[PDB]
Amino acid sequence: MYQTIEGFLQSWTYETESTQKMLDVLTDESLSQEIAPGHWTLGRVAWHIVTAIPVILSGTGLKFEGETKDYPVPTSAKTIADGYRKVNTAFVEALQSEWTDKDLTTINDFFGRPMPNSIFLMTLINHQNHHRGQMTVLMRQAGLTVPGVY
Ligand code: NI
Repeated sequence: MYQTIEGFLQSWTYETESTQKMLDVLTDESLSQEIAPGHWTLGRVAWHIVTAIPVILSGTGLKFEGETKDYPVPTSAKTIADGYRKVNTAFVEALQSEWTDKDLTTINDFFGRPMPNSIFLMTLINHQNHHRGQMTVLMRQAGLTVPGVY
């Protein structure tokens, strides 16, 4: 759980700052970097993170602007990094406008299962962190300098 909105934003601020720093280092060339033959590229991993914000939060009913389709993938790393900045801002703006601490207990539907809003939010962070973990290997393999996390 998360008892409070500000408590979540202290966690969320570290996560977003860290993710944005990595996105900011990506080059257009690096986006083609692959996990393996026949597998996802770095560009797709990165756009999946961006699009995951509105997708994971959709069932909470908290409404804000943001692309939700992770295909096709942008070809410019500036679109991806800026996309993340944009949608994070719209998200955090909507949370601060519409929710107070009690809203974290409201039960909503997460793709079929009912869960409190706080679990949506826990899920957002965990998902993003898994995929950022992936990005770090691929960034290294693309010859980029990875800023640290944890
Ligand atoms: Ni995923």
